[PDB]
Amino acid sequence: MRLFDVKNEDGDVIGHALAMEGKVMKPLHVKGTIDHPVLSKLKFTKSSAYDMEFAQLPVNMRSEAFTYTSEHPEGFYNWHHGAVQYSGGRFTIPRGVGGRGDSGRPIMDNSGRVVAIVLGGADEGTRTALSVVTWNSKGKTIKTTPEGTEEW
Repeated sequence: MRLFDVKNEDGDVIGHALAMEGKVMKPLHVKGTIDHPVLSKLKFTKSSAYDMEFAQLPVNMRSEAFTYTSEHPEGFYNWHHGAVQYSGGRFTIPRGVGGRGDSGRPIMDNSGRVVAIVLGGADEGTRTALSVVTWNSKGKTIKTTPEGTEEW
């Protein structure tokens, strides 16, 4: 398992945490408990500048973890709800698809590698532009956020 639910007290899924490159990562804005006995007990380092927090995965979950890539050429990508378009510096999905609870979900290329983590989105034009976290070829973290983004 490399994707885990983040839940509130009533067991409602409010976001997601993911296992990637030796770390468990989740949007900082999602205040809930990761639905896993070990992951919910780890010490997380916060990074409010990129709306995220992480902890080191136990060595045994490392094999199960997602791989990340800075390679995100223009085109179409994959995510839980279908296709995600990457065009003109923007990841977009159809209107009426994403919403609260989808933060923490990865966007993946066809090889299954993660190219971005969803934080929220904003309706722009006839579609919805996504606020996301990525890392460039230099390993630099980048949070890209459309104006009037709603946290998911």
